[PDB]
Amino acid sequence: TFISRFAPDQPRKGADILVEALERQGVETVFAYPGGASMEIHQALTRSSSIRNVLPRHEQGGVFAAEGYARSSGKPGICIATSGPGATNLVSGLADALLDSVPLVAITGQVPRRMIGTDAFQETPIVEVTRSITKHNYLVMDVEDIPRIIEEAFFLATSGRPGPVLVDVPKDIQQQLAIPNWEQAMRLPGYMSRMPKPPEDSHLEQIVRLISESKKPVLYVGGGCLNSSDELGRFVELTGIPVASTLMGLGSYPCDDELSLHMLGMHGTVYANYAVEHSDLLLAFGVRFDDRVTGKLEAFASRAKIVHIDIDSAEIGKNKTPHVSVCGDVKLALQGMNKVLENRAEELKLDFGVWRNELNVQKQKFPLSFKTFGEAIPPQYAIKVLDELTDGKAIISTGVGQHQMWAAQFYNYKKPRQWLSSGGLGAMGFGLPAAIGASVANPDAIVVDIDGDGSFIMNVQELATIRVENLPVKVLLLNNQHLGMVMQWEDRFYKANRAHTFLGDPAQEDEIFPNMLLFAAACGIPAARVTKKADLREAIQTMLDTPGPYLLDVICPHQEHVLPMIPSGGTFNDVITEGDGR
Amino acid sequence: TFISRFAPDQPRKGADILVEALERQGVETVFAYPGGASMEIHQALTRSSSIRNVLPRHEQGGVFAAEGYARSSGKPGICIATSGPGATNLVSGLADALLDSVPLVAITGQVPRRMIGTDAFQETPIVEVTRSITKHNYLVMDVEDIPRIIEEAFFLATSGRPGPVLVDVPKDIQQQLAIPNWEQAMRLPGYMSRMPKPPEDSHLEQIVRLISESKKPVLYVGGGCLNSSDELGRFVELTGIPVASTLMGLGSYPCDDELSLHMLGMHGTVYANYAVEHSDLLLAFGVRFDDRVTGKLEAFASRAKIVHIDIDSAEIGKNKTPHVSVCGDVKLALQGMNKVLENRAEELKLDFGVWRNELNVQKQKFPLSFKTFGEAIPPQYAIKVLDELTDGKAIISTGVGQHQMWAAQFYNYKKPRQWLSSGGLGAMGFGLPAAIGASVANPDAIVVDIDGDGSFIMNVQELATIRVENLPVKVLLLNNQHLGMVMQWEDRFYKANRAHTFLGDPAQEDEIFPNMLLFAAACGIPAARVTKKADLREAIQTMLDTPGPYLLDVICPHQEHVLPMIPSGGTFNDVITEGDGR
Amino acid sequence: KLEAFASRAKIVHIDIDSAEIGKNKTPHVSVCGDVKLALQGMNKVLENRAEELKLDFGVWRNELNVQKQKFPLSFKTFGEAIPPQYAIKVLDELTDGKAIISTGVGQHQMWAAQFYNYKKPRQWLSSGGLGAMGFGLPAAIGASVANPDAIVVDIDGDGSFIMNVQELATIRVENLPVKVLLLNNQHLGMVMQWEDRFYKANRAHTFLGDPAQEDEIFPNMLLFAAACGIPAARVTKKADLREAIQTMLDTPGPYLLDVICPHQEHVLPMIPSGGTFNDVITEGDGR
Ligand SMILES: Cc1cc2nc3c(=O)[nH]c(=O)nc-3n(C[C@H](O)[C@H](O)[C@H](O)COP(=O)(O)OP(=O)(O)OC[C@H]3O[C@@H](n4cnc5c(N)ncnc54)[C@H](O)[C@@H]3O)c2cc1C
Ligand SMILES: Cc1cc2nc3c(=O)[nH]c(=O)nc-3n(C[C@H](O)[C@H](O)[C@H](O)COP(=O)(O)OP(=O)(O)OC[C@H]3O[C@@H](n4cnc5c(N)ncnc54)[C@H](O)[C@@H]3O)c2cc1C
Ligand SMILES: COc1cnc(OC)n2nc(NS(=O)(=O)c3c(OCC(F)F)cccc3C(F)(F)F)nc12
Ligand SMILES: COc1cnc(OC)n2nc(NS(=O)(=O)c3c(OCC(F)F)cccc3C(F)(F)F)nc12
Ligand SMILES: C/C(NCc1cnc(C)nc1N)=C(/S)CCOP(=O)([O-])OP(=O)([O-])O
Ligand SMILES: C/C(NCc1cnc(C)nc1N)=C(/S)CCOP(=O)([O-])OP(=O)([O-])O
Ligand SMILES: C/C(NCc1cnc(C)nc1N)=C(/S)CCOP(=O)([O-])OP(=O)([O-])O
Ligand SMILES: [K+]
Ligand SMILES: [Mg+2]
Ligand SMILES: [Mg+2]
Ligand SMILES: [Mg+2]
Repeated sequence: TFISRFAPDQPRKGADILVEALERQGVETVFAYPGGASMEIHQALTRSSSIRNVLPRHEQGGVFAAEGYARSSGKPGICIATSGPGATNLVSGLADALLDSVPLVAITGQVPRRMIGTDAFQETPIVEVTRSITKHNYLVMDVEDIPRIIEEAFFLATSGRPGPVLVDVPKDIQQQLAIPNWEQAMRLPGYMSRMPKPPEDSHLEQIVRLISESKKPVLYVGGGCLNSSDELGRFVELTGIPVASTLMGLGSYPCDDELSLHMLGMHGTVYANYAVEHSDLLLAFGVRFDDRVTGKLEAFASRAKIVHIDIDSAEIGKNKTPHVSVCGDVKLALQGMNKVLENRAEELKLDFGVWRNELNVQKQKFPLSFKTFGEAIPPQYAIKVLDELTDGKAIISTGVGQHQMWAAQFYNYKKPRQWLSSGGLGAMGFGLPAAIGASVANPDAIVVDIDGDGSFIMNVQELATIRVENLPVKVLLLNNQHLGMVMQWEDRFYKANRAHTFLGDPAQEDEIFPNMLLFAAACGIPAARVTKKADLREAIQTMLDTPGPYLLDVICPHQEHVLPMIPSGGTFNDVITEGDGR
Repeated sequence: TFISRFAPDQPRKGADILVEALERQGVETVFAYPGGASMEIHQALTRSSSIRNVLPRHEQGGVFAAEGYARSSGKPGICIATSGPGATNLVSGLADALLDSVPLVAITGQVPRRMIGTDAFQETPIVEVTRSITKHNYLVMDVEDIPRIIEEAFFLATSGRPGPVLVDVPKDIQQQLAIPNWEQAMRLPGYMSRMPKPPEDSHLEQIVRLISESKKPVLYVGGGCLNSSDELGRFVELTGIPVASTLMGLGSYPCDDELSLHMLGMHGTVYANYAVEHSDLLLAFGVRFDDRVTGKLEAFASRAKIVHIDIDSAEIGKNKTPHVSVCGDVKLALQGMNKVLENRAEELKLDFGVWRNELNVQKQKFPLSFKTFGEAIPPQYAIKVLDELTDGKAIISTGVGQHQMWAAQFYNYKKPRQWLSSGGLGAMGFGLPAAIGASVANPDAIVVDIDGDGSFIMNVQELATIRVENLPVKVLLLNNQHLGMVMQWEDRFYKANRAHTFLGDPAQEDEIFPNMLLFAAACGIPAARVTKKADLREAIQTMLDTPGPYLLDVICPHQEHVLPMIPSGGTFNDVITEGDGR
Repeated sequence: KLEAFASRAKIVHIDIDSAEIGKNKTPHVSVCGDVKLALQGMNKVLENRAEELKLDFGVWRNELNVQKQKFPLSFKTFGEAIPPQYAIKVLDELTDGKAIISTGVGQHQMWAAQFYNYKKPRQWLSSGGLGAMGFGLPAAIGASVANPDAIVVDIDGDGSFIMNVQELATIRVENLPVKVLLLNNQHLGMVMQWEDRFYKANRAHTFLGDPAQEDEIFPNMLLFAAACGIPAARVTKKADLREAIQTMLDTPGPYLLDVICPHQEHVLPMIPSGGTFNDVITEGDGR
């Protein structure tokens, strides 16, 4: 039973109705940056005793923090911005959350209703702008619609395939006095009618039948499995089927487990990609068959019967036509299959030991590898040390680039929602704000942002947010003085012709630039730089043991390349396993 | 006669066609940040010997720098970004350029054509997203359309009412080989048919007639006059009509001149707003009657005959119905009127000396004022000192907030395009990147970013750009540890109830946070902090005299309020002339 | 009701539009491609493994034949009044089921679909998804131009026919041998039927005749045809129906046959909107 700060017969501002609407949704944390059009909302926020605001230093920081909050908790992330320049600063985050299917509710202030469409002060047609990059959005046109729209926004953001919903609120609506009705019905008849029913037995038994008739089965798991760890784990025990994971699915199945093939795809392991290439049964759970994984579609799992379980019917049969499919929650599908597999266990007698041994040979022949040059720090090694010292239990957020791939390759995530990374949109500047949100959502957790120098500086202003909010965010900065991933493609495909990928100062090219230590010092955050591999272990240990925020600048040779690599639109036979920029 | 790096019969990449297309438009500088979808374009850029790239550290920095480049030169600003997160980072800048009518061409890389609309890697429907916040945009669907589209983009961006044009270029188009045709006709029959004809004599004589019959005429000039300084100056000599300017029009008429009423509007001078209030003739040249200027429309110039000259017919009669209007270039209208006024000078005998004296009384009674508390630095004073030491000849860019208004109030701009400020959208983070573009466009000019602490930190990463590019950008940081303008409205209208407007660290609230000096030190930029008014003069002098970039952290009491202030939607009788947060 | 539709079946869906596969119902097996090619592929397999598969659904087929015998398509004959269902059956017989048939929308459309045995595809031309009245006569025009040697008949309703009656002029001028079998019930029949079943027969603007002369056929469609120089006739008695249709077919060039039908007829069977097989209505009319 919810307790309002207002009397049931007492009129109050629309802004106070909106904040209470958030409280009734169970919101405990928002990331709000004030402005003229959203002042009333911020005033109402101070009157709330249950909602905490984390003030960012940039609204892109705000929305990325809401993302990190969401990805690390499974709860909706909430960001708030003013009209115009505030709203437009959210755009990258909205698109990011849509492509990665992250539950997010964004609230934007708007100019008074009568002035909409008149090029007014700080006016942006944000509903128009963000229509194609949100799951849904709203323009609130009456104070009385606030309770319903807020309820629908949270419902849409969190149900089905999760995604961002934006709610645009005119200033005069925030100022209008009214008595809210909290017991109004949502108006989503179309959406509700298309919500998948629980998986039917006929389809699940079809899958179990294929499993018993296969000899080379492979699990292909992704972001859709993040809430299905126990079920998936149970499924693997009952079948003995090896697990290949997408970038978004890392940790759904324990990466340190023997049955784990780790990540597949463009920079996936040789043995994971091998498994899919030679499989006769592909169990695609919570994945969307993106070309970063599949490469050339006709060659992808070309000899396999494909099972696809997705909660979004639009994804099933999009890029590849499955032999068997289930449109529904993979969590429920796993539960259903686990019961069948258990009851018929002594009848099925599942044993893919020969297939598994074939894959273990591939693990031995072509494991993840890196080269150590003198006392220079291998970025791959730095992440391995982090894994060891944190016992693989840390929450890891990243930027985008080489360091992102290495963070995905050389850290064995034991649970889902440890791994926070922009996959679909691949937005630089994501790491630090996402770590902020994750730390607020998980106050007792070890939170580390494994960032690149290009990515880190993009939202470096959020260091101020970290200090002021006293968040124990660790920054493991893999510093190669380059836009590394672009540099790598220049090396492989453009004869190493540099086109604006160097991030240092050419007038002093053998000096580390900028000095990231001083960025941290500016915000009262303790920091250090390590250059020799021998000192790396103690340096990381110091970062972890030092209470509160900490920045470790890890200097790395820039000639490193991410391996293996399947070229764009290529096949498994095109995989590159050696070479760098030396 | 243009000289290509390719033979007329030699096929070459679409990316090389695009870069040459820019060269043929006379482009000398671009602000490009590389990514996968735009790699080919960046490779082609290195093959150009005439185009310089300034690599930003954030694409918002890139587009804001292109804006500063444009606003300070009158040339189109050119920014380039990759697909997805690169493109979405341009959005605030695009909207900003549209609202302030700034000529800008933005080029974005895009996923291969066949993959458009499939939620591909780093894909954003950027043409959809930016349709309502650009003057026009394009999705290039064939390599052969590149020369025409680039020509149309520059034409549309610079002709009529200037604005941003975005061109989206799929990667496969950049890679396609072709032989370009540079002599193809533009396809803009509708736009060209609506281009205003040169002002007719009948309309200009109508205006001169009203001037000779008026006794209290006031000039109301804005951004549309930025290329009409000589003509407007000549016009004022021939008529003796006092000049009131918008935020966007500052410097069109010399602010230090006796006939200058400086800025009108919400934070305009009392005497400027007085003039408009009691005028019987309002000469609105290159303005759009925005409510920041007009307040309550029915009360604005309520007793005046209104003359409106605008190049955009959609602006004429929008918010206020003029008695006389000219749809055309105000530059040409001024030239036409100046000839008439000169030939009939001894016949007209124009003399508004009585009106001017009435306004001078208002200047004496209610001038721009500020209060000095002990040895604390008045932000208003700091700008006045800057004015004196630079002889009012510096290029000034700003952020948004109190410091922006003071930079507009207490600096006497002698020429147009000295003043670079986000007016319509009012985007924080604009100042530093805009100064970057202005410095590149004007290498010999004194360029100063008058920034707020909230605004400055938003794009603080561009300090790296400044050092690497060796730009002599000066930063005058007015530091009040607050989101000042929001704080002011909290004081006036919300009983000083703070709602997330403090930018320092509450755990050490009497320490300056962050330490902006260390942000500068991180990027090898010399810096200093001044706290006492007595030291302020030498500190600013040191900033100016020190070669290269420099940051001056000016500590200001936060209780300062911007005055005068006409409340939102208010009238001249509602003007606030005293009070602060003390 | 989807949940009840084929509720105990494994579903195979072959469609050339991937957006259709898994839209309303999730198939156990699917093929996204040309069904023509899928059939060719399966036919080769079925032929090569014929003696191995030994397919025989004779028991199932017999179960369905019992249903054919118990519940066939049926209609009732009242005195000498013309059953619209019968009129279409006679047309089927006299054209040997080889005619191109276009229709309007309504009761006559359903009867044209129920009581004519189409032997080949593209004989049946009817607006299904949108269900647009006025489609029949112009569609017959296009079909006749495309198929100059074919028997083309527009089985139309009086409401549907008058909507694009102006195309009679097109038919004469272009000299198209378009036959019009007009099933005339003086009503918007299908709407009238739903009024009877679900609104206690409360008429809401479904009568198309003249209330000032309600037992006169209005309008006189014969004169519409005469206006465009098209020979026409009206038949009212079931006994005269056979010769009348024969005359329409044997008369060279365009021809209009106005077939007067009792309006109380209902299209049967009927499964109510969003209903199940257990809800099927097999008897009743507007009498
Ligand atoms: C530089 C870079 C390199 C990359 N290289 C790789 C690589 O080598 N390998 C790789 O894997 N990725 C790589 N990516 C990431 C890639 O672009 C995609 O982000 C990712 O591969 C897609 O993840 P996904 O297939 O699991 O689908 P997701 O984006 O995680 O979407 C989840 C899918 O499951 C469905 N779903 C959601 N919830 C449920 C549920 N409860 N039940 C059933 N279904 C559900 C959703 O509808 C959706 O279809 C890279 C990214 C970058 C930036
Ligand atoms: C915090 C803040 C406070 C502000 N307060 C004020 C204030 O007190 N006073 C104030 O003035 N502004 C203020 N503004 C700015 C305000 O929001 C607008 O940006 C500005 O007032 C509008 O400028 P403008 O009227 O000159 O039109 P512009 O935006 O500069 O547009 C130019 C107009 O002239 C036309 N034009 C362009 N070229 C030509 C040509 N060659 N010939 C003829 N016509 C042409 C265009 O079509 C357009 O209509 C403030 C902004 C902020 C962020
Ligand atoms: C320079 O104008 C503002 C400066 N600082 C502000 O908050 C710290 N505000 N807040 C407002 N609100 S507003 O005046 O009612 C208004 C506005 O005024 C319309 C009024 F007629 F109601 C028009 C467009 C936008 C806004 C906005 F978004 F800023 F709210 N205007 C300013
Ligand atoms: C992880 O993928 C990339 C990493 N780094 C890159 O440049 C440094 N690129 N560049 C690409 N180009 S791409 O592979 O042809 C491609 C792409 O591949 C389609 C291919 F089948 F042609 C699909 C969507 C976007 C892109 C993009 F935008 F990145 F170009 N992909 C990557
Ligand atoms: C430029 C670019 N990608 C294009 C790009 C541009 N801009 C944004 C906002 N996002 C992306 N992904 C990368 S991955 C460079 C990353 O450099 P880094 O942050 O230092 O990481 P690393 O050097 O390890 O590759
Ligand atoms: C929050 C805000 N405005 C809302 C806002 C939010 N976000 C953006 C990107 N732009 C704007 N205009 C202002 S003006 C605060 C400015 O603080 P400041 O940069 O330190 O300048 P000052 O303190 O002088 O007002
Ligand atoms: C009004 C209506 N349907 C709604 C309607 C309205 N308007 C158009 C253009 N199309 C349709 N389908 C029908 S089916 C009445 C048909 O009357 P009819 O042409 O004489 O055929 P019949 O009486 O056999 O049902
Ligand atoms: K930033
Ligand atoms: Mg790097
Ligand atoms: Mg401030
Ligand atoms: Mg009828």
